[PDB]
Amino acid sequence: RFLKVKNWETDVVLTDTLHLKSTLETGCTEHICMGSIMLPTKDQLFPLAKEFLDQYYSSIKRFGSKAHMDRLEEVNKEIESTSTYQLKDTELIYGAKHAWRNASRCVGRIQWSKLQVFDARDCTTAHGMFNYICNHVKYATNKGNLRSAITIFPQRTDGKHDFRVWNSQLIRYAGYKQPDGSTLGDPANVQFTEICIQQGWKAPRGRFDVLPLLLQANGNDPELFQIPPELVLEVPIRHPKFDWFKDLGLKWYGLPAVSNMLLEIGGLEFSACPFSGWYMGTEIGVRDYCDNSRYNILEEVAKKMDLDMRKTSSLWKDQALVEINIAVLYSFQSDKVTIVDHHSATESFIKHMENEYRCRGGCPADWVWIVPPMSGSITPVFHQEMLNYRLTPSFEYQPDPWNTHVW
Amino acid sequence: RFLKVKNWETDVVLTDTLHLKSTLETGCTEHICMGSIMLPVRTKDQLFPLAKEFLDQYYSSIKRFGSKAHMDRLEEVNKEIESTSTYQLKDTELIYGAKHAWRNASRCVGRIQWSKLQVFDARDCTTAHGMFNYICNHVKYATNKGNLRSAITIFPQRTDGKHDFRVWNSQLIRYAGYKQPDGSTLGDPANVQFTEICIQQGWKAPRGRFDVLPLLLQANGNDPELFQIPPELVLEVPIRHPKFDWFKDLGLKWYGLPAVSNMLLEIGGLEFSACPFSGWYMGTEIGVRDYCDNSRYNILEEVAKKMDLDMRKTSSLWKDQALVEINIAVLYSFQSDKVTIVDHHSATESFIKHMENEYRCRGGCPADWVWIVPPMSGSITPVFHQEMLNYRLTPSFEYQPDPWNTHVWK
Ligand code: HEM
Ligand code: HEM
Ligand SMILES: C[C@H](O)[C@H](O)[C@H]1CNc2nc(N)[nH]c(=O)c2N1
Ligand SMILES: C[C@H](O)[C@H](O)[C@H]1CNc2nc(N)[nH]c(=O)c2N1
Ligand SMILES: C=CC/[NH+]=C(/N)NCCC[C@H](N)C(=O)O
Ligand SMILES: C=CC/[NH+]=C(/N)NCCC[C@H](N)C(=O)O
Ligand SMILES: [Zn+2]
Repeated sequence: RFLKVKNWETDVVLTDTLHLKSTLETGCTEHICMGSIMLPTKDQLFPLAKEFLDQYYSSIKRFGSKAHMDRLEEVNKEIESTSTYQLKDTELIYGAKHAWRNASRCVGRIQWSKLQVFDARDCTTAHGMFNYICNHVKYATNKGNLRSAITIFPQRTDGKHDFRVWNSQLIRYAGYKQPDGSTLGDPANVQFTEICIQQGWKAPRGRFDVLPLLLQANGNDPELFQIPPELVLEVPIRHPKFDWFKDLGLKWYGLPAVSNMLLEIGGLEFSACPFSGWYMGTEIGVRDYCDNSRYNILEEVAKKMDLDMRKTSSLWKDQALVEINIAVLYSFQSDKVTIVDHHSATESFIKHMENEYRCRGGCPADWVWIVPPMSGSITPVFHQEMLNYRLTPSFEYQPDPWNTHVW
Repeated sequence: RFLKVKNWETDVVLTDTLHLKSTLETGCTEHICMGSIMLPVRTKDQLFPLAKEFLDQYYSSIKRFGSKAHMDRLEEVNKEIESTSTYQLKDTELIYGAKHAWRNASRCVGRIQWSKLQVFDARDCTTAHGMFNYICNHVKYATNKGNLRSAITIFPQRTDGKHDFRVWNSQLIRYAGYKQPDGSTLGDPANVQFTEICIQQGWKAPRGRFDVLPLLLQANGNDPELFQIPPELVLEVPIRHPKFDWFKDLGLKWYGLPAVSNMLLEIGGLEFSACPFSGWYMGTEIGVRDYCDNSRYNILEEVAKKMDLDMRKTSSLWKDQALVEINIAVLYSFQSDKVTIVDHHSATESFIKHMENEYRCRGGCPADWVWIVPPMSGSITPVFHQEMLNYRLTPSFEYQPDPWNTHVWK
């Protein structure tokens, strides 16, 4: 099978054959596309394991070898008597780097292979989980020069001894809903912040309060911990020309670390696998700062810019939005903290994508997510057609822990 | 069957039941999504069900489903197809279909105006000159001295596919593109090929930067012909900035009437290969794509340079900065000349409203997110945060091969 993909800005056409190895569903059918929808056992386990192992050995150029077969049999036997199996270190690294390589919503996959993997499978407690996480945060932050990483905790067994990190990200500001009706801090975390207070945390009720980690180990009740403040690198936001900007009182954290997702390798599930890399400007300046549902800072910034906010046709929101992002990129670069803008990031992804086609025969990509939330059509990925499909190993969403935990 | 669509900025949830009446394919499977792909002679036995389908709709809409009138027509059409292999739509039905083809345009963010559409029955047309007259009347009614009106002119429906009527230009009004030996491209790159066909056909290009192309009309399947739209009929707008008095010196202007002319309109199985339609522009179309697309007028460098911004490193966002101003200029100029135009903020907000309405009244509103969301400031418009369901419903506007790649010259 061959599927064509054209870039209408360079006319370059690529052929996709990788989609043939697609396994899971998309949510779409022949009668309806759901492209813009946020989120649509022993016998089960062995095929998946086999599939994975074949992939691995095929990648190392030992497909069929005795080694291959031995492992193939070893795993089989193991699943036969234990109802599961453990991944050799090498396969875990591959498994992880590849779940990334397949993240159809990640624009920065050009860096997929350069990933630091921390095997946290020997962990057994929340305190243990806390030591690991602290080590991960430190390695990755690296004094401003970020490095990609992921710490993987014990894999699921019976689902009743699940390891979970209740935060959505290792680092995020608390959200407090006032009687006033408004919301202080990050609206997006209002619920979680509540659960922290409810568990004991003592909220400083500030605008940018670094939430506490709520770690759950072996299925037991989650415990709270405070990331060592000296480990949380933050950048104060200032404009390269608006000296009044700094008076906005804006700051953000430099380490983006998604922690609420689930990593699947060879049929195995890792309900706790925090991973970090680095930010693309717009993430903070466009979505976090300007989304109506977040810090919603357009009004202010505009006012302080003295623009005709009387009529929408003045594009005051557009003018402000560009300035707010200049500031973000400016700040980070000035404090020498890693960060990439939407122009570089997207250009990169195009090269990567081009490489992925020649080397792998494709690159699953979710356009709705790859294209930045600003200046869309002036980034090359806008004019780039993309095919979306799911490949394992993979990163998946999973129910919020509080909505499923048997206390 | 019920499908839920959520808006993550308001938490509003809508239920789609209209997708159930979806007919055609999307290009998507359960295994692969092609949402971001540009574009993934009927028999007589195929025709009737379609006609029946259509007629049932039409009548169900006027609250006359099953009536005698309903049945007679159903029988009348069946009989006609039986003896002629096709069938003429009654005036009332043609209007219904056109309005609904637009109503179903999943890629249209301006569908809130779907019902307010002027239909021009050009089915009695028979020659290129004839089409020329018709198109002039359409341009004039539509422009309306600057206060634009939606309209569509419908020419003879296809029959044997050898007597097709076609409008070769993609939009009734468009600037010519000329490729120079230099390697560069003068005017609109997007039209280079079509411009050539025009010159090759007899047109005498002024070889300027904003030359209004000539119409190339094909009637009854005969070779296309040339015509110049009456200048006094082509309303144009010179672009200038509300604060940059050096802007005007950029030498930019654009036509006020956006009028697509290369699509095909399907009503009750019948195919209309020539059905030019026009409405009005959303700023970003000109301001972002036509001016700033790399493969278009590519004016970012200039606007940036004259704005004197740091173009050394991308992280200074000079492009983002220049673009906004350029869009400011387009909206400004158009408002100054009292030429209808809408900004991406107003248009998208309206669409959300129209979309919600459509769910309550119709039970869905097929929409292509990849196309609805503006090419700039994407997330600060409501539609970005809006989930959408894409599916095809007829009547409809479809794409069709370029006529120069299919015509059997005489
Ligand atoms: C090197 C720096 C990286 C950059 C610049 C980058 C950039 C992005 C961006 C812009 C998003 C969308 C974020 C959002 O809108 O919420 C994203 C999502 C994603 N990235 Fe990357 N990424 C990087 C590293 C990583 C790493 C290290 C992994 C995996 C090991 C990865 C996995 C993902 C996943 C799972 C998603 C989708 C999350 C979701 O569905 O919400 N990324 N990335
Ligand atoms: C009232 C003014 C209107 C506005 C502001 C509006 C706006 C839009 C915009 C912004 C696009 C995308 C353009 C592009 O990116 O190339 C579009 C596409 C579309 N609109 Fe509208 N529209 C209007 C009137 C109409 C009318 C009157 C019809 C039909 C009678 C219609 C049918 C469609 C169709 C068929 C498409 C997709 C065309 C394609 O696939 O290339 N629109 N509209
Ligand atoms: C409704 C729509 O799916 C939603 O707004 C999506 C669109 N694209 C996105 N793209 C990225 N990168 N991140 C997001 O959170 C979203 N939100
Ligand atoms: C490749 C991708 O499908 C293509 O660039 C699409 C995206 N969205 C669009 N949206 C609109 N309105 N118009 C376009 O031409 C496009 N181009
Ligand atoms: C964990 C590394 C992924 N890299 C990222 N740049 N972002 C992940 C999501 C971050 C989220 N969009 C935010 O603004 O906080
Ligand atoms: C014909 C009416 C459709 N309404 C529109 N606003 N646009 C149609 C496409 C015009 C195209 N985007 C352009 O810039 O030339
Ligand atoms: Zn799809």
